[PDB]
Amino acid sequence: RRRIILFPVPFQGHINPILQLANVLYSKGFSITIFHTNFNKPKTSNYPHFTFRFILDNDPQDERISNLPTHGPLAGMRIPIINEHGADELRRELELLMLASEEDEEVSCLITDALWYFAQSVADSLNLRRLVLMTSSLFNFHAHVSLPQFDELGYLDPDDKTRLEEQASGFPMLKVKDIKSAYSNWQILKEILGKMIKQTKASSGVIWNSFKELEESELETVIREIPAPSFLIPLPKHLTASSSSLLDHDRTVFQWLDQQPPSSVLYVSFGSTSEVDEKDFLEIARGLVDSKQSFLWVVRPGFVKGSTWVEPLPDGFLGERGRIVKWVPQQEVLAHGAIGAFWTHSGWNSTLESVCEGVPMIFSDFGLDQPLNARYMSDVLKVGVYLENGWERGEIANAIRRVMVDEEGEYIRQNARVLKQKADVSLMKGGSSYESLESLVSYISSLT
Ligand SMILES: O=c1ccn([C@@H]2O[C@H](COP(=O)(O)OP(=O)(O)O[C@H]3OC[C@@H](O)[C@H](O)[C@H]3O)[C@@H](O)[C@H]2O)c(=O)[nH]1
Repeated sequence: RRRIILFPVPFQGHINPILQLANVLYSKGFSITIFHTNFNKPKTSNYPHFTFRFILDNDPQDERISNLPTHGPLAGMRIPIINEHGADELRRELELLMLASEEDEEVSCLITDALWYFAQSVADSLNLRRLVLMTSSLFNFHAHVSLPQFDELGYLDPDDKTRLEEQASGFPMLKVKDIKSAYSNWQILKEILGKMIKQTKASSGVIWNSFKELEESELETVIREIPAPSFLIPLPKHLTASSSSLLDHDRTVFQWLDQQPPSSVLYVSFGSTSEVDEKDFLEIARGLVDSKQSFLWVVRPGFVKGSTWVEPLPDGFLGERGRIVKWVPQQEVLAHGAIGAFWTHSGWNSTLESVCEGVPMIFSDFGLDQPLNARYMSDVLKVGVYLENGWERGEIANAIRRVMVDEEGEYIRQNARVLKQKADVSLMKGGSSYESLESLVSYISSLT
């Protein structure tokens, strides 16, 4: 009997992939222990089959995180804080857990978010193998390792170098526009992106939340840059991240979706972290109204700057085919037959979820890996359209309509339907994802 310890980054788009992986691994016969901060903790009563151990965040709270808040662009400062100061606590806790293990039981390995690059020299010190879980796409990692050339071509200078915004250099997928968006706040990113890449290269294995036919162009880079084995597993095809939600689900939404004709409803959701200037939020609203299609729109409270949920929204300005909710079980909704399209912020989990449900997309982005996910899905796969010039109602309403109603967008809908079938075929015996999971499980069993 073998135990796996998993250590997520405590944000929605990080615990979701990592707890899906833990359920999958638990299905292959492993014991699961999850290490978590108290901050942003999942409902552990939804995981009766997991052991939960809360660390680094506890109750005589250290002063670097003691006053750090819980909302907005800022709570993420715990990732650098914990990377630079958490090693000794992580080592005691791993030592305690190994010491407390029954002897018919062995810790096969540690799996952490790639962002926890500090975990690598901790696991080494304990002669424990660490595997990395990547929460964004092989394609964006190819951009990360391409960064030395980007900076030297003048691409990440947002001020002094502008206005050469089309086809980019050793990377014809993207426009220069997309590289500047991706790395806008530059040297916060490069230290973590540096140390993260350096220590996943040093890990014992990298698990990618993806499937081979989704990013086949990018495989050779990952094989050539990372000596550690790589495994491509599409987690949304295995299970939803539903029970690792950190907000309560509406689920009244399903009685209303049951009243829509098939493929007639646009799902709108801009992630778990994004915020928008009220001026922008009412232009998004009017684009939905001008589109003339039914929409179900998740507006997470705080989304709007600065209001507490939608107080700028008028009469029911929306309504008679529009609905606003605070939070849904997103993938379950994408799977309901009423949903014909998904307007996303191009977060990698949402994007993969929609790909795995066969829903074409409209792409907006808020930076980081998002504009490259958006360009990749919209121009290489061509499973949606990309609104790359900001918020304008007209251009919003034509994007929605072209994906959902226009004959001209039928190839985009067909692409989405086919991409899904490729994800399901990869899961069957002899498929790319199936063989990765079989390799990963046998690999983890040999580390023991
Ligand atoms: O209403 C909702 C909206 C969203 N969600 C879930 O929230 C998760 C959001 O993850 P996303 O990747 O879409 O995006 P987030 O912006 O929230 O954060 C993510 O950004 C991109 C990923 O690369 C990063 O790893 C993560 O930061 C999805 O798994 C989605 O299913 C819901 O369950 N309900």
